[PDB]
Amino acid sequence: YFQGSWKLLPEQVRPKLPLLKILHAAGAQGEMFTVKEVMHYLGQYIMVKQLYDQQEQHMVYCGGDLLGELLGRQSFSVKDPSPLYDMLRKNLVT
Ligand SMILES: [Mg+2]
Ligand SMILES: [Mg+2]
Repeated sequence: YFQGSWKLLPEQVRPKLPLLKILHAAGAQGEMFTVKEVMHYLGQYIMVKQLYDQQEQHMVYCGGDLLGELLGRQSFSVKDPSPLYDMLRKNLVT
């Protein structure tokens, strides 16, 4: 089930503004986060916006959500998370 599998994902930083707005939408406050915190609020955002497939809860259908605009994706799988990590490398600054 979604948060269970989300928690299994592999990977202090100031998110760029498009990502920051997504994190604030998920209940995050301020601008300075650990990667652990960033991943946690991304999961919370995905859960409150119900972007995951009820049937296939590793699939996130993020298209025509600002998260899909940010990722440049219609979708990603938590089983093949490379596109999320591509966006995180572009959108977290030390
Ligand atoms: Mg702060
Ligand atoms: Mg979590």
